[PDB]
Amino acid sequence: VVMIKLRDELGTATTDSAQKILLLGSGELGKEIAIEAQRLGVEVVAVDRYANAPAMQVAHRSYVGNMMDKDFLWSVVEREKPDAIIPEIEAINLDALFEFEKDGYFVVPNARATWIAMHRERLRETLVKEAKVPTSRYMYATTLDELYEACEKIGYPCHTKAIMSYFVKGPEDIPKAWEKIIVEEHIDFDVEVTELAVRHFDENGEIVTTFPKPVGHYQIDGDYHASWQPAEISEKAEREVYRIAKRITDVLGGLGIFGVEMFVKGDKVWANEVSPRPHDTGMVTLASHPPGFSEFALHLRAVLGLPIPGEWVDGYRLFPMLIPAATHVIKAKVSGYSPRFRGLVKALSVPNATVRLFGKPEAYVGRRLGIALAWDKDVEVAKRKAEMVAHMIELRTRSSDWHDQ
Amino acid sequence: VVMIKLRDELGTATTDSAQKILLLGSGELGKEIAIEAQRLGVEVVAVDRYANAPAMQVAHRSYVGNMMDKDFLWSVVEREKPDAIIPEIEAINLDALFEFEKDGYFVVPNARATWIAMHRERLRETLVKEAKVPTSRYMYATTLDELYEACEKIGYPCHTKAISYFVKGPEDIPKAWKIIVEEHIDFDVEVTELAVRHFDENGEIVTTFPKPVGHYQIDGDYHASWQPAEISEKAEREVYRIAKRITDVLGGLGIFGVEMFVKGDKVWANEVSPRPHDTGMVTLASHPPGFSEFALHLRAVLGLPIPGEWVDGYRLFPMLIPAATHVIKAKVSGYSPRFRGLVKALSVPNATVRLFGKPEAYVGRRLGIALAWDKDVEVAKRKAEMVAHMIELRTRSSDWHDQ
Repeated sequence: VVMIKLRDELGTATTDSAQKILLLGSGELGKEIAIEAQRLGVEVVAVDRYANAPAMQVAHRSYVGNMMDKDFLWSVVEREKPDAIIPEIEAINLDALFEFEKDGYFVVPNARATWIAMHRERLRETLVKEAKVPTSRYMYATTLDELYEACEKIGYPCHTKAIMSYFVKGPEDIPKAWEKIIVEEHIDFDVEVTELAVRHFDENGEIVTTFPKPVGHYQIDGDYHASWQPAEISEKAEREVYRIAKRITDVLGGLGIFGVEMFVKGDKVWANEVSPRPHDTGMVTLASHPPGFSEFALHLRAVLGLPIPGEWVDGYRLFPMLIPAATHVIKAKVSGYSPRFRGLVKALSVPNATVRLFGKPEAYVGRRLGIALAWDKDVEVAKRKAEMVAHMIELRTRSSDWHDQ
Repeated sequence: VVMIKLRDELGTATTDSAQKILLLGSGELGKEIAIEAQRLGVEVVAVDRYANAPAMQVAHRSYVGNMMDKDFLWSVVEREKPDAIIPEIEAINLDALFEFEKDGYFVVPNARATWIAMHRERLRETLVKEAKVPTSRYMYATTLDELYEACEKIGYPCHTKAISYFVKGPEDIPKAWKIIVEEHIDFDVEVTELAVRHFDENGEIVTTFPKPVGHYQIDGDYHASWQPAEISEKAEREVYRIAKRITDVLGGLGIFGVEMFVKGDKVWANEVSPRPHDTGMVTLASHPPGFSEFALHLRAVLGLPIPGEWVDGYRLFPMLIPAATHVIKAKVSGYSPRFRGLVKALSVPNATVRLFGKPEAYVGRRLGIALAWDKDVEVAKRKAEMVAHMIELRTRSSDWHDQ
């Protein structure tokens, strides 16, 4: 049960009255969290596997070590005694989180949630049995034999992925797609959406769930590429998105923002998966939500025990959107140290847009190095503008040549 | 003249390709400059007279020393070799700034501007003789005789101080006695115009104008500000006109806080600060993300472009939503400040607060702000004030005090 209570007070970072958050993972998402915390005078300690990670250039202090190493994490936690331990990624020692929580440290949203979302089978079963929400047809496969049976039964085209992926359209892709796989039925959906439901305290000290507008997005090879708010869906589906998300978060519990992933086709909605922490597609809220209220600020506030203003409408407590916006990733196509970006004269002259460069010290093929942010009364204009700003930018490394996209 | 040029590229903080700014003064204003710089992967070095000042907490590195000491500043500059030296306050060694500039370092907007704005009468002369913009009528006096002749021509009532007293009639002349005699202006509202000089897509310097910012000063200290100010379209255009003239003379790159008085359609230039101004914190909510006065200054001084919208010969900067701010002032002294009343304060819709992180308080110290937005500026003003006053302050060695 939530380790903390409604908070009415805050002290000052670097002094003895300070509240402190511990970020386990210091990528671009942890960075925005550290920024909101700094804007609130909250002490920030960032942790990750390499030095000068984005969040730690902004943090008061940082620690560098293997985050799958329980001893490392414990040394840090015992040294810092933070008000909140905030996982930014999945690759963190799960036992350590349970131990911190069991010892009285607030693990966001709770240890169990990170554990559940780690195992795809556990998650899907939790979604079906406990949350009782609709999902695409599916079945598991332990061996190539069970795989043939699964793909043949689900019917073609067919989605395949490991529990921790391939797209089979015919019996000939079955072998090429092959352990434990999840075979899913293909749904010709209108759009993929992330519902950024946040569990936080109301003035009575009870936990409520408020919902931001659904976030639309598309992924290039299982990697978020662009997102926008609000997703162009019908009101009926929108209410169904909030309903499914509520069931999911009600089961997960704790405090924090969730990235509930769903598929929308007309008025129909299927639940796919969920991450118990801020999600990359949610970066659009850096522009679509008003200041101090992006998914990062919402997450921070929620886990410190602070309130979040809402707006009740037909049984659901909603979080009002300020202006439609969209983002587009700036991915590296090269490796090397000291990245640099060009094409800013044209990229930064585009109205109602801007970019954010994460500060990652090094690049590898595919590493997200920043995003283009755009806003407009017409979400479709914003989307196109974000893509255009991102595409006007070229990246280079110390030991490589300029490349685009 | 401006020493850098249009910028098309940026490296990465903490690596050898990094661009780097040096903040001379690390209070709340430098803090937001530091935040936008971090969001652009720009390396930040924060400097001030005390440790863990707001901007240092956010910066990559910091230096602490007496900023009136030229040797100290030179040591930092020589060590860091920043792309931009951004003065946050006025109390900085001026010779030092001139020396940096002469040695090839880019002092924002330029050293001369900081020197002029610091010298009250030299600024007043610039405004009149060079900027050629309207200001309050004034004149000087060396002898009681001339004081009488001055007050007489200036009209009553009038203000008088030396290089003060308020004479309402020719009976206080002696009581009032180099002196300056400044007329009085019963203005409707005080406004700050945040003109920004930066490069355009063609590599040429333009000046773009955000909507005028309204505010009211309480004993020299600003208390509340808002955007847009409630003035006529004719006064608004005059504001842009006056600002353009003032900034054309100051030159350089960066944002300016041009202070003016508005009465109906009449506008008077009063003062100018060649750097982000505290009344401008309202842009943290009224302007779009990455475009508050702090990001505008940053982009400008790095030589990066800034989107604008031409309207009647003026390159304007569009506002996102009306907003307002209200200060959170300390009424006590001491270390390790803390704030309560957050359950109610942060439950108010369309508002939030920024707490600066200052490790210590003194009576009158600005410790944070309440921010509020709304389609109706009056509602925003009202809300910020309300949120600010719901907050109470305490120090390690003091009792709780309200606003």
